[PDB]
Amino acid sequence: HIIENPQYFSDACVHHIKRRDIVLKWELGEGAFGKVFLAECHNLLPEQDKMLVAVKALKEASESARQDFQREAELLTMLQHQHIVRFFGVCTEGRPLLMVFEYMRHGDLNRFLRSHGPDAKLLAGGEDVAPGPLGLGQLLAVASQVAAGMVYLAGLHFVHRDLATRNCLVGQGLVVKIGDFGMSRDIYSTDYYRVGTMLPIRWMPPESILYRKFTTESDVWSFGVVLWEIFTYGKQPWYQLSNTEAIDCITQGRELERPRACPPEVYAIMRGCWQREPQQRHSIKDVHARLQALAQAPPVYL
Ligand SMILES: Cc1cc(C(=O)NC(C)(C)C)cc(C#Cc2ccc3c4c(oc3c2)C(C)(C)c2cc(NS(C)(=O)=O)ccc2C4=O)n1
Repeated sequence: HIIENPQYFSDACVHHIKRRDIVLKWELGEGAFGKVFLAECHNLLPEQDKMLVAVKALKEASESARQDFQREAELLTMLQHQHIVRFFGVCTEGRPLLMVFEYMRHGDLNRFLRSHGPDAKLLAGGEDVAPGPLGLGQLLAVASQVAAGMVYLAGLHFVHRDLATRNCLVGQGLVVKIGDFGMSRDIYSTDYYRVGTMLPIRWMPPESILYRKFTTESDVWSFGVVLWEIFTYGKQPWYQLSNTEAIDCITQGRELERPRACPPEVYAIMRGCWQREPQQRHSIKDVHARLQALAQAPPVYL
């Protein structure tokens, strides 16, 4: 293989994990192009010679696929922060290619929210969470932490483009962190519009649908929808409507209704996120600060 293009040396110090140090216990989740496993990982952290981790096994077929894998591994090494799920490294030794993340006890935020909702067919609960509905303060803490993660991404001129509760993870003590899923889980497929391309239509603003534009202000719109998700306990936006009908709502300026468990003060934040003009939307810092204020002193609501 010979060099015939500009070569950029500069790179992220991506941590490589030996495959022998990863011990797969069992499958946690599955998608069309990947699996998530629970695993024990040796020699990863000090004085914690053994620890539980979430291991993504990704089916990267082409050379282009493995380039995307390396590109992503590079970005996640750079983007490490407090409300972003912790990425420990990769295993490109053999096949499949693995990405190692921290174990988040309660899984993704959508499934978590659904399991604590009023319409939950079974009660989910543990040592850290009470079965059934969460507190208003707990709901605000969740949103506030997600917002905090978005502040950091916006600071680095970085757009998620698929900000939704399904891509947020929930750990012990109800610590919420932003992650992502490229594996196309069969559980969250109706959340994406398919033609020929996969678009999270119901979470996307007018400018993305109409003009194909995505900025940090588009993530603010998407966060407003996450806020709606949280206060409906993981219900799908426009759940009655089809993908095209939902596109009609967003492009005609028809907004999501105030949830049953949502105070007007919290709905005002959502409405602020859903301004048609991106420049007219509140900054993610301003949204975060307002959520954090409300989390310290939750409003009274019936
Ligand atoms: C490419 C990529 C980018 C990023 C990322 O930061 N992007 C930015 C920086 C935000 C843009 C993040 C990621 C990831 C990840 C990740 C990390 C941990 C987990 C876990 C799970 O899924 C996970 C995914 C599932 C949901 C599968 C799980 C289910 C359980 N189910 S249960 C209660 O036991 O029934 C238990 C635990 C977990 C779990 O820990 N990937």
